[PDB]
Amino acid sequence: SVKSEYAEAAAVGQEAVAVFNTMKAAFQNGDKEAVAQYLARLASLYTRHEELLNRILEKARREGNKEAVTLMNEFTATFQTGKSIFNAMVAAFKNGDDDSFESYLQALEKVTAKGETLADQIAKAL
Ligand SMILES: Cc1cc(CO)c2ccccc2n1
Repeated sequence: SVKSEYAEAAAVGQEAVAVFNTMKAAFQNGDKEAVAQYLARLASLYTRHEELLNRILEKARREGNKEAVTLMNEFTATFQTGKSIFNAMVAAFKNGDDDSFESYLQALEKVTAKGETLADQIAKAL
């Protein structure tokens, strides 16, 4: 169902969460070789999450589930904020700009934490 597909999507989100927090530790430790690898891993995860989310939204639309569509339209808009900040973080790492990397990192955390109440509301709406 769309609901199982959302639980599948949620798990990918939590995996990216887990990797993100291991990457932060590595960055703080200066282990750039680890950071580079975790940034690759997070890119692949977010790319997969984004695609699963699109499929869920399209299915909610085909189902006529107006409330779930409203919530998913907002949730995906927030996701794209995250993706933009993530991409800026990756560029800061490429550039050696640790000040920008720290900034982007904390912003990506706050953006993600905010969007959590909506993430749970979608689960209940589908
Ligand atoms: C993989 C992933 C998961 C979540 C939520 O857990 C996100 C939230 C905002 C932006 C990007 C995100 N990327």
